[PDB]
Amino acid sequence: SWMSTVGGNSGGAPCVFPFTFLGNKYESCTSAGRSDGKMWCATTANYDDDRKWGFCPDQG
Repeated sequence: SWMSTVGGNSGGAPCVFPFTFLGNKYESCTSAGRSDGKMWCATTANYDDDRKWGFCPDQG
């Protein structure tokens, strides 16, 4: 990916795909756990454990 994160709380850590959130494997960004609109990505292989996340990069 070579992409740092925004949002979240990683501080600019690359999204690790596929990342599993709340039971599902995410190969792309997600809006899971969010009821706003900003999509994010986990910065760890298994989010359920590490729970380290960050918003999705350029979605262009």
